[PDB]
Amino acid sequence: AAPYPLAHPPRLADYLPPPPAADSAAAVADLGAVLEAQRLRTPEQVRRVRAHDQWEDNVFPFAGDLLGASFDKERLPLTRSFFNRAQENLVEVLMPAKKHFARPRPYEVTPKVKPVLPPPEGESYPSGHTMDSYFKASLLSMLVPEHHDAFFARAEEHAQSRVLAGVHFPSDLEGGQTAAAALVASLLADPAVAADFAAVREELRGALGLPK
Repeated sequence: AAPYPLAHPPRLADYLPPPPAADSAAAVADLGAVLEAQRLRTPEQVRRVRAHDQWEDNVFPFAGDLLGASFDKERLPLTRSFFNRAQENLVEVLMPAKKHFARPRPYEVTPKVKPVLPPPEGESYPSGHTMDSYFKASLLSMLVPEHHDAFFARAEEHAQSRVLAGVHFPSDLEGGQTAAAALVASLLADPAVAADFAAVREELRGALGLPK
């Protein structure tokens, strides 16, 4: 699916701080938090996080148990399109940011860190999974304000899952959170995108039989 033809997407580096410096107190807490999560994680927590999250219609698994059985991929063509197209806009701004900040992953600072997701090479900051999670919660909360907290608590479950997994530092989650906002604001300022989103609102609220 194709990104929305954004004219001026955000350069995330202008929106985020640098990650902690290797020698900083922040860097020690970051690794602490990742090691503490490794100690505490259970085999069932580890199994659940390794469950394959397919990327195509990922908003459906993200909020299906929150919204009803009415939230059907196959019954919501506009919603399903909008989320796949904006996902690719997410990926277009995220790649440059990762590459730019070039942060070493937890398990590249010490080999004490045994990641349980297949570990990528460097480019730890920001977390694109955290960015995508808060991105969906932000859009879904605009469309269905009635479940705002349920969406944002789900975004936090997904975000932490990456620390528990050992592929991200808490500060990586913090950068993904900030990035999601910049993207949502950039994207929804485009009037053709604002119009597709106004249509998604009618499809989705309609399907869940909600008013206004």
